[PDB]
Amino acid sequence: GIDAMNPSSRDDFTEFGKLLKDKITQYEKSLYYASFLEVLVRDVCISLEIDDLKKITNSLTVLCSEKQKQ
Amino acid sequence: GIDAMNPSSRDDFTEFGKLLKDKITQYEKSLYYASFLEVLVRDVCISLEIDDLKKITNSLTVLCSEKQKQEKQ
Repeated sequence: GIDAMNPSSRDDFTEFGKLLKDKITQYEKSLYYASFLEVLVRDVCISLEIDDLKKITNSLTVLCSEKQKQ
Repeated sequence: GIDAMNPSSRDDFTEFGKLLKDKITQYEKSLYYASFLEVLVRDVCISLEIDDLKKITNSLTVLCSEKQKQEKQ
């Protein structure tokens, strides 16, 4: 699925993200998962506009708040 | 070979990360890319505990501020 996929439409990206989610999150309990993600997340976000970058950080901060609430 | 990769070792995860980065960043200019990443980043981080989540958030907040600095300059 992932290697061959070539997304351009909105629905393609939704699918691309779902496959990527499914693949990556298999490894969520690996001792290396968090250090892996730290590298990957920054890497895939480096080209983003400051505004787009800020949306992602705010969402993770919301996520972090929900976790502190839980 | 992202789909077939089955990482275990730290180096496995380094290689897995590189493949993932190379594939995903091909689509950087898509008008859907930011939206796609907002969903993917949340999806991959949702199970993390707080301190893991904090390290990712800080790397992005530092990145943001460093992008601001360079534009300003």
